[PDB]
Amino acid sequence: LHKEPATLIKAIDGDTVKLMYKGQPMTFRLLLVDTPEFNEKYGPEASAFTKKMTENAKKIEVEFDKGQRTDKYGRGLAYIYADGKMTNEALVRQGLAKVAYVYKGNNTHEQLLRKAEAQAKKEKLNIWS
Ligand SMILES: Cc1cn([C@H]2C[C@H](OP(=O)(O)O)[C@@H](COP(=O)(O)O)O2)c(=O)[nH]c1=O
Ligand SMILES: [Ca+2]
Repeated sequence: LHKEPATLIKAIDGDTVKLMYKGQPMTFRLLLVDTPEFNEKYGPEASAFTKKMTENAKKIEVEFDKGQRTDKYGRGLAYIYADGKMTNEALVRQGLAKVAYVYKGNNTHEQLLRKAEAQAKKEKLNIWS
Protein backbone atom coordinates (compact mmCIF):
# COMPACT_ATOMS: atom_id res chain seq x y z
CA LEU A 1 0.00 0.00 0.00
CA HIS A 2 1.12 3.61 -0.73
CA LYS A 3 0.45 6.98 0.93
CA GLU A 4 -0.78 9.71 -1.37
CA PRO A 5 -1.15 13.41 -0.65
CA ALA A 6 -4.45 15.12 -0.06
CA THR A 7 -5.64 18.25 1.74
CA LEU A 8 -8.53 18.61 4.21
CA ILE A 9 -11.61 20.29 2.74
CA LYS A 10 -13.92 19.60 5.69
CA ALA A 11 -14.12 17.08 8.50
CA ILE A 12 -17.70 15.67 8.25
CA ASP A 13 -18.27 13.21 11.08
CA GLY A 14 -16.37 10.51 12.97
CA ASP A 15 -15.51 8.35 9.93
CA THR A 16 -16.13 10.57 6.82
CA VAL A 17 -13.99 13.52 5.75
CA LYS A 18 -14.07 15.67 2.64
CA LEU A 19 -10.65 15.83 1.03
CA MET A 20 -9.14 17.20 -2.09
CA TYR A 21 -7.44 14.23 -3.77
CA LYS A 22 -5.60 14.59 -7.16
CA GLY A 23 -7.13 18.09 -7.29
CA GLN A 24 -10.77 16.92 -6.97
CA PRO A 25 -13.06 17.21 -3.92
CA MET A 26 -14.25 13.91 -2.60
CA THR A 27 -15.80 12.44 0.51
CA PHE A 28 -13.80 9.64 2.06
CA ARG A 29 -15.26 6.91 4.26
CA LEU A 30 -12.59 5.46 6.55
CA LEU A 31 -11.95 1.73 5.94
CA LEU A 32 -12.63 -0.95 8.56
CA VAL A 33 -14.31 1.26 11.13
CA ASP A 34 -17.74 2.41 12.27
CA THR A 35 -18.23 5.45 14.45
CA PRO A 36 -21.65 6.27 16.07
CA GLU A 37 -23.88 8.68 14.12
CA PHE A 38 -23.59 12.27 15.36
CA ASN A 39 -27.08 11.68 16.78
CA GLU A 40 -25.96 8.57 18.85
CA LYS A 41 -23.97 8.09 22.04
CA TYR A 42 -20.25 9.00 21.41
CA GLY A 43 -21.20 10.38 17.95
CA PRO A 44 -20.27 13.96 18.78
CA GLU A 45 -17.04 12.80 20.47
CA ALA A 46 -16.07 10.69 17.42
CA SER A 47 -16.83 13.67 15.13
CA ALA A 48 -14.79 16.01 17.33
CA PHE A 49 -11.93 13.60 17.48
CA THR A 50 -11.59 13.17 13.72
CA LYS A 51 -12.10 16.94 13.20
CA LYS A 52 -9.26 17.88 15.56
CA MET A 53 -7.02 15.17 14.28
CA THR A 54 -7.45 16.15 10.64
CA GLU A 55 -7.72 19.93 11.11
CA ASN A 56 -4.51 20.02 13.16
CA ALA A 57 -2.48 17.92 10.71
CA LYS A 58 0.25 19.54 8.72
CA LYS A 59 0.06 16.68 6.21
CA ILE A 60 -2.99 14.48 5.34
CA GLU A 61 -2.35 11.31 3.30
CA VAL A 62 -4.71 8.79 1.83
CA GLU A 63 -3.85 5.16 1.54
CA PHE A 64 -6.08 2.94 -0.62
CA ASP A 65 -6.28 -0.75 0.13
CA LYS A 66 -6.08 -3.53 -2.50
CA GLY A 67 -9.80 -3.69 -3.46
CA GLN A 68 -12.66 -1.27 -4.05
CA ARG A 69 -11.55 2.41 -3.86
CA THR A 70 -15.11 3.87 -3.98
CA ASP A 71 -18.26 2.58 -2.33
CA LYS A 72 -21.81 2.50 -3.68
CA TYR A 73 -22.29 6.10 -2.63
CA GLY A 74 -19.23 7.31 -4.55
CA ARG A 75 -17.31 7.84 -1.30
CA GLY A 76 -13.54 7.04 -1.39
CA LEU A 77 -12.55 4.08 0.82
CA ALA A 78 -9.10 4.58 2.37
CA TYR A 79 -6.96 4.66 5.41
CA ILE A 80 -6.42 8.33 6.27
CA TYR A 81 -3.19 9.58 7.97
CA ALA A 82 -2.71 12.83 9.91
CA ASP A 83 0.97 13.69 10.25
CA GLY A 84 1.79 10.02 9.82
CA LYS A 85 -0.80 8.68 12.37
CA MET A 86 -3.70 6.62 11.04
CA THR A 87 -7.02 8.17 11.98
CA ASN A 88 -8.82 4.84 11.47
CA GLU A 89 -6.56 3.13 14.05
CA ALA A 90 -6.68 6.09 16.40
CA LEU A 91 -10.50 6.22 16.59
CA VAL A 92 -10.54 2.46 17.36
CA ARG A 93 -7.74 2.81 19.97
CA GLN A 94 -9.82 5.44 21.71
CA GLY A 95 -13.01 3.42 21.74
CA LEU A 96 -14.74 5.97 19.52
CA ALA A 97 -15.20 3.42 16.66
CA LYS A 98 -15.66 -0.35 16.28
CA VAL A 99 -13.82 -2.47 13.74
CA ALA A 100 -16.64 -3.04 11.10
CA TYR A 101 -17.25 -3.41 7.37
CA VAL A 102 -14.40 -5.79 6.96
CA TYR A 103 -14.69 -7.02 3.42
CA LYS A 104 -12.17 -9.41 1.86
CA GLY A 105 -9.66 -7.67 -0.36
CA ASN A 106 -9.88 -4.34 1.53
CA ASN A 107 -8.60 -5.54 4.89
CA THR A 108 -4.83 -5.05 5.02
CA HIS A 109 -4.95 -3.24 8.38
CA GLU A 110 -7.57 -5.47 10.00
CA GLN A 111 -5.27 -7.12 12.48
CA LEU A 112 -3.74 -3.83 13.61
CA LEU A 113 -7.16 -2.33 14.16
CA ARG A 114 -8.50 -5.36 16.04
CA LYS A 115 -5.44 -5.15 18.24
CA ALA A 116 -6.30 -1.51 19.04
CA GLU A 117 -9.90 -2.42 19.67
CA ALA A 118 -8.87 -5.12 22.13
CA GLN A 119 -6.84 -2.53 24.02
CA ALA A 120 -9.69 0.03 23.99
CA LYS A 121 -12.09 -2.63 25.18
CA LYS A 122 -9.69 -3.76 27.96
CA GLU A 123 -9.58 -0.11 29.13
CA LYS A 124 -13.37 0.12 28.95
CA LEU A 125 -12.89 3.28 26.85
CA ASN A 126 -15.80 5.34 25.54
CA ILE A 127 -18.02 2.89 23.54
CA TRP A 128 -16.77 0.06 25.78
CA SER A 129 -17.41 1.77 29.09
C1 LIG B 1 -16.76 1.24 5.33
C2 LIG B 1 -17.53 0.74 4.13
C3 LIG B 1 -18.89 1.07 4.08
N1 LIG B 1 -19.61 0.67 3.01
C4 LIG B 1 -21.06 0.97 2.90
C5 LIG B 1 -21.79 -0.20 3.53
C6 LIG B 1 -23.02 0.44 4.10
O1 LIG B 1 -24.20 0.26 3.21
P1 LIG B 1 -25.62 0.70 3.76
O2 LIG B 1 -25.68 2.20 3.74
O3 LIG B 1 -26.43 0.12 2.65
O4 LIG B 1 -25.84 0.27 5.16
C7 LIG B 1 -22.63 1.88 4.38
C8 LIG B 1 -22.24 2.20 5.84
O5 LIG B 1 -21.59 3.46 5.82
P2 LIG B 1 -21.82 4.51 7.03
O6 LIG B 1 -21.40 3.74 8.27
O7 LIG B 1 -21.02 5.71 6.65
O8 LIG B 1 -23.27 4.81 7.04
O9 LIG B 1 -21.47 2.12 3.61
C9 LIG B 1 -18.99 -0.11 1.98
O10 LIG B 1 -19.73 -0.52 1.05
N2 LIG B 1 -17.67 -0.48 1.98
C10 LIG B 1 -16.93 -0.06 3.05
O11 LIG B 1 -15.74 -0.38 3.06
CA1 LIG C 1 -20.82 5.54 10.83
